[PDB]
Amino acid sequence: SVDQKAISTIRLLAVDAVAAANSGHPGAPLGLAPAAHAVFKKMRFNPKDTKWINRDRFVLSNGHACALLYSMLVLYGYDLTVEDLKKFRQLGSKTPGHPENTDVPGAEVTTGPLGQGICNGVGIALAQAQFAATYNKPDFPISDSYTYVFLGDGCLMEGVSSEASSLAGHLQLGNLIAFWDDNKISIDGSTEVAFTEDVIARYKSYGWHIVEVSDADTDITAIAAAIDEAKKVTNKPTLVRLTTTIGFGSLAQGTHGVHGAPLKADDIKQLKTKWGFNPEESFAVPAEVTASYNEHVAENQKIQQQWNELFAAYKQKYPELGAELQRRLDGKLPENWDKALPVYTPADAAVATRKLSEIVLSKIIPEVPEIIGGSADLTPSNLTKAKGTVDFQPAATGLGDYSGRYIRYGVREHAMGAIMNGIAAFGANYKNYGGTFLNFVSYAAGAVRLSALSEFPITWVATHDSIGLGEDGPTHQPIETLAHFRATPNISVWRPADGNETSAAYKSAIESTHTPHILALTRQNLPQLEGSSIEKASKGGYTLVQQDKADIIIVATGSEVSLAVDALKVLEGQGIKAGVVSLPDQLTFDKQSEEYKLSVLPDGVPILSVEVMSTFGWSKYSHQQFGLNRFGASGKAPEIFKLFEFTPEGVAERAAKTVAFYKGKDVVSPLRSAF
Amino acid sequence: SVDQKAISTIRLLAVDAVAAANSGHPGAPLGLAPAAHAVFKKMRFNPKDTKWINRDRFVLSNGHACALLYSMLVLYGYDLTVEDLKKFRQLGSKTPGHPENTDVPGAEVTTGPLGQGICNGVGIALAQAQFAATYNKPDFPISDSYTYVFLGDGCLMEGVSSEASSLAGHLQLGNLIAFWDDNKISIDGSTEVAFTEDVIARYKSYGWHIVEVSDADTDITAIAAAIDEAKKVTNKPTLVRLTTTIGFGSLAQGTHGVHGAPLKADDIKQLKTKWGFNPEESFAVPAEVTASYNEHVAENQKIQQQWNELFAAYKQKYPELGAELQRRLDGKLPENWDKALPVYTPADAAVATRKLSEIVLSKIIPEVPEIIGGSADLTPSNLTKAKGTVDFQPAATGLGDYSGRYIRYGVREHAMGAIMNGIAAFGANYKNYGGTFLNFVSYAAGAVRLSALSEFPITWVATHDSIGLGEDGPTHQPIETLAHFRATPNISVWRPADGNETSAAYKSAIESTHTPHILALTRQNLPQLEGSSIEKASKGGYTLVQQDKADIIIVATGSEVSLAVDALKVLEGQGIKAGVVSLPDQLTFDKQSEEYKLSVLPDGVPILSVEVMSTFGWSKYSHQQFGLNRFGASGKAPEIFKLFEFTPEGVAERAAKTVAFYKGKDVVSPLRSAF
Ligand SMILES: Cc1ncc(C[n+]2c([C@](O)(CO)[C@@H](O)[C@H](O)COP(=O)(O)O)sc(CCOP(=O)(O)OP(=O)(O)O)c2C)c(N)n1
Ligand SMILES: Cc1ncc(C[n+]2c([C@](O)(CO)[C@@H](O)[C@H](O)COP(=O)(O)O)sc(CCOP(=O)(O)OP(=O)(O)O)c2C)c(N)n1
Ligand SMILES: [Ca+2]
Ligand SMILES: [Ca+2]
Repeated sequence: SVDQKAISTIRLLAVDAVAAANSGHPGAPLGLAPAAHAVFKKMRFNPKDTKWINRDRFVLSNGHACALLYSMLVLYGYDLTVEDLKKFRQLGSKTPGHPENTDVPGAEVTTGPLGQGICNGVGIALAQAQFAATYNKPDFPISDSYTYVFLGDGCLMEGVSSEASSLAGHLQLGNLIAFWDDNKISIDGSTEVAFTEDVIARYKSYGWHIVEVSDADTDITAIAAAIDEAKKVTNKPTLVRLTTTIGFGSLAQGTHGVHGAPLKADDIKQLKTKWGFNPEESFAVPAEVTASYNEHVAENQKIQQQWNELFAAYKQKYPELGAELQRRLDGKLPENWDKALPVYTPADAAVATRKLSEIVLSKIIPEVPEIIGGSADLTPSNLTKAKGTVDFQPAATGLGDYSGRYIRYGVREHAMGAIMNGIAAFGANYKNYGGTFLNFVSYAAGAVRLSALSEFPITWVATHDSIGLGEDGPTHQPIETLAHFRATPNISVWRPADGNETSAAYKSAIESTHTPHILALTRQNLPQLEGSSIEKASKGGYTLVQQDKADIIIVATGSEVSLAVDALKVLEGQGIKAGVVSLPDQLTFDKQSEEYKLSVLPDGVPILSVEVMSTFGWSKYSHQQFGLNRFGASGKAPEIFKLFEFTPEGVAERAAKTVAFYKGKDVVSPLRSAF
Repeated sequence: SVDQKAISTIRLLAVDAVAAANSGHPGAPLGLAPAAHAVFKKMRFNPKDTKWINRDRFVLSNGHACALLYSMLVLYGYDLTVEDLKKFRQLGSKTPGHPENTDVPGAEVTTGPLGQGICNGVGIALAQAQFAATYNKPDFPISDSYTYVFLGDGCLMEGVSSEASSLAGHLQLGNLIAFWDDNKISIDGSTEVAFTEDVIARYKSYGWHIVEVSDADTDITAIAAAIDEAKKVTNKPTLVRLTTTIGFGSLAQGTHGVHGAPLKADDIKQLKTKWGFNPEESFAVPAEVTASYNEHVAENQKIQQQWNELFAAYKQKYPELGAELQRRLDGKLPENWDKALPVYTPADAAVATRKLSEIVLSKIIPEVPEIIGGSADLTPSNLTKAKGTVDFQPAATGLGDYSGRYIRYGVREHAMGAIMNGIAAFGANYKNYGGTFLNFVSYAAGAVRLSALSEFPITWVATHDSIGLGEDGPTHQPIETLAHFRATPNISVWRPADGNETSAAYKSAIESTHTPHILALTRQNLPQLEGSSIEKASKGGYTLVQQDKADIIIVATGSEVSLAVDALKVLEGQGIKAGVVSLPDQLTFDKQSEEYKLSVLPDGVPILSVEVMSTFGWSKYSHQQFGLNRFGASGKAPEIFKLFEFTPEGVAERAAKTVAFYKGKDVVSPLRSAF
């Protein structure tokens, strides 16, 4: 049959790709080829339009199996060829060793770190439900797509997938259909050594529907039927148990050895001969298979053509919603949306930046429908919900609706991070956010790093940023956290000092298309600064207090900018003239012109940094660094600041020592370097 | 009854502590006081000897409820008083806002970050099982203790607890007894908004035993009976469902408001009056309660007295095992154990540091019985198992035994990290380790940071440290990871360059008593260096190649030390004389004398760092930094190094530019500072 030939083609493309690289993972591709064939036949997609908003999405959560994904994409005529497969795992190729959404056409997300993809699928499905609830009308099914996820035993062991699966079950996400590659093998051998739980019983406990396919090595009829069954269960996500043989067909099938290394050449020969292929040929693509796959593409393209006409008719009947939808699909925010951002003056009261953040969200959520977000069980602490909005919940619960805009993530930071990545991956200009304490963003590092690598414009609303939180103590107080994320490529880490800077931080976060944002926000009140503005703070770093005859410049962030300003006054009494720089985002600052950066951090003057966290990174911008490189303490916050000498007098003392240290020395900007 | 009076005393101490601080969490302490009373009555412990090795352990995983724990410890006469309770959450007190093992007598571990404590309890129970299997003999129950854990809904939502609970069920840890505070309230309100899974069904799916206590607000008889029942089930960990009212007794009981803020003064008055206490009095301790608790302490002390005699008789009957046990309880490694560390010369072959690590483990595991460890499903990749050792498994499985020394953690990095903390917390000199790829240590950041704060000598065997891993690509290649952990207080981050440095890294990791270690190890082969030794590498940083007329010093780590040595030769052809410093651990180096450090990084010479990861931190040790501050690539590793110019010629070019940049400038050691 042509179906059998397609499955063999997929298997052998994957095996040949691994062989050519002499690197990679043939086992799961061999075991999952029947399921991949069956699922892609059911999926609606256009290889010539990867961004069609009503496509079904596929996610390979077991990303090491990517030779399988690449084979599917090649066979279906995505912008990926057999020549690209021949360059699997080679420097600069479109077929990297794990899938990357930036590099691989048809890769929705970046996987390889286990557990992430299933959570991303939960986010894609969450977004689809929210999107459909927002736009669909009678006779206008603008959004009705499914989210298909493959995952393995490793993904099921990772706690992040438990978090997302509990939440997905709670959210009754009926358009999510996940497939477990039940092959009883991981790197350390049999799952009997470490993973003997009743997975199916666990998934039932989350409120998932289950379909079991006992012979997923061959029974594509049953896999197709499982999809049909899952589509009938509209109020539960479905887990399809695919009982497979890892490395099916290999001499080494059913062993850990077939997981992660190239097959022996003689093994590949016997694979080919028993499936009717030429053992002397590699990268074979039978034209029958191409033809069959092209038929399905042509049908899908006619479906998209009809969808485009549905969308045109929608814009006629619902002109307001239609224009909104068009704008979002064009990747554009509402015209002048940023006029809603709050602006402050130095005459306004002190406000904590967590509260300033609440106020921003309250103003911009009504203006920008593509903003949705939530908190990991810290809503009244992070202040992440705009009053009068509705929670994202299935209406059956009575607790919200799918048109809602506020997500109750529960105590699930890591899954929140990966779900945010999925919401961004859905597209339609979603600008989504997630609240927790800054110190517990670290629980989600696996996902945060992938936000950066994947270039997704997600936002962490990361409150309680420092020892300023006080009594909860050192288990809650960040030290290393900003250094960690600033050291990660492509993360904007905003630490706004006041009202105007907080609005600039949100302007950046919402306008972002390729850079995730972390907004480090305070528990404690901070004054409105003389000299701040959205305009200046949007440069990432700016001169707050200019002093043309400066003996020293103090560069600071967040809560320490006000401290620097108070230190300037103490220094004046000591006969020392200081300037102050505010550096609310180091990444945005770094991206400014060299001349702009030098105007902020000039040659010929010592520069002292002040920030109540790690000094790592700060030598980019300063000659000396006053930071906190030990754990915190449990007490009233002002007493902790006093203990560590983060006081106007403590800063002034260190500034004076810095001036003295450079007396008689030639000083050049920290921005200068040898290469 | 005196039991009722004790429960009221506990509740009111907790409430009064929160009131005095005007900060903290009264809800869970009110709800869990009956269970705490019942559990502590069943527990064997000595308040005057917190380290008795056969004590039952208690862990408060819902660490925000620590006013409850502190109240128990005070009532039982630990080294914690009512005067300390009056200083709850105050700077410098012994009653911080979350429990810290370093500061609080009777706090086994540091909790507050949700999910950690239950995992720590899994580790304490794992250690107890391994310890008992190692030492117990007929008529000599040296170890027979239980591990009691309280946890809440937040802990159950955190994925780390799912990981550890799956593993604990697999491991049949019958001496683990956990209690879920089933109060249906978290910070965002009812658990109906985010947490509607069938928890009990999930725990059954892991292989746990369940006991339900439907009225845990009052039914201490049933709580005691649940413990007795759990003790009869010797091959399953038990979850006891405690259905409680959060804030029981408060006017605001059963609401999120009672979770996390002080009660109103009038509320506290009515609590006191209805429980028979004086509403005008705070911190009341009825002498009846003290007496009752003292009876139980006296009985426990007689049990420990008898245990000491059992131990003396054990040493007579089993002199070898007895001496080993004594040595371990004294906190001492075997005399001259380090003579087993492998030593290399420059004539020996190149070896990857992952393989050098395997060889070290193979030599030291037979010499040091208190070493146990495992891998998160990367055993044949991390090379963490010594040939001929047995896995830690219940004997019923046929796959290992509790006397085993190698743990199959599965794909569970975060739980592995927290379980390691529990194994360390058990005591008996356990020196335990966990393998994964360095990039996925980040999945466990929540636990790693707590290793540092808790001062536990755990070790991560963190292989595949860089772009040197090659084809798996940027989702696997660390960039930010060393900077993150180096920026965390109290983490030794070893990146050994060769055989001798790898032995020094293990010497440090195994000798540690208060500092967690991460060993960053290579996939790829590295040469044995001329000038390396265990002695010199044990200083953390040392001069590898001394050049008395150096134009530049190159400081490097790990795989980049050999690169620096090759660059020195290129530079010689350009007329530039270089020295080389190897910096295998920045923390150990920092702890050396100022004079020693200056001998390695002197004044008067430019210093260039080379390490294929983030440049953050490196300005502590260098004037210019050559690092990698972008994500990696999927390709053959040497091609990636060439792409990024981490080649002898690329390093030499940057060294020459550094020399030129400082021509005519006065250069002082990067170790100098203004304050
Ligand atoms: C978060 C996390 N932890 C560990 C891994 C490591 N790991 C993964 C990889 O990294 C591939 O993605 C490794 O196969 C590396 O390629 C090996 O590197 P070398 O030893 O050749 O140098 S895959 C994996 C477990 C696979 O178990 P599964 O049951 O999920 O998959 P299958 O049924 O065996 O196909 C495990 C445990 C990961 N990818 N993500
Ligand atoms: C990993 C992690 N994530 C979030 C939290 C935050 N959180 C915790 C805390 O941090 C205390 O430990 C917060 O109560 C902060 O003290 C609040 O700070 P402010 O707003 O007053 O400034 S507790 C918690 C959820 C509690 O749900 P549970 O059901 O576990 O506990 P209970 O039955 O309500 O007692 C949640 C969600 C955490 N501790 N650990
Ligand atoms: Ca598997
Ligand atoms: Ca609760």
